[PDB]
Amino acid sequence: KVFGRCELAAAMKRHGLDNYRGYSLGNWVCAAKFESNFNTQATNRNTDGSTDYGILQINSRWWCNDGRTPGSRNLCNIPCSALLSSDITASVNCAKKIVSDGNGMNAWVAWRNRCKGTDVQAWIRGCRL
Ligand code: NA
Repeated sequence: KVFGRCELAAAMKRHGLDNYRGYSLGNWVCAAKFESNFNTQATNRNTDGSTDYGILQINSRWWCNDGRTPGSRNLCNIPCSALLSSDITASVNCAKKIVSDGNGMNAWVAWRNRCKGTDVQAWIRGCRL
């Protein structure tokens, strides 16, 4: 599913991301935009052989099981395919684990490079929430 901007903001707010670990909703919307272009079925193979999955491009090296990333962990205890659903529950619950891990949202390279330090509120402007 390809979410619209305000559609995803509202969904992310219902799933508990607004201000989660101090990150305002616009941070999460900005990250999703640049990770996946709001597409829950986005996948990207990394050169280390791991794969990123879903609207927040969560990586199989640490976070989910895909059966083809040797020596990896599955810290969110999910198949990676769960991160591709139209239902964002698995992606949100796993993102909550990631952002709690010590480096905050810096774990998302696209957030650090394209969202961090910007007026992320623009991402939720004009939305009903
Ligand atoms: Na894994």
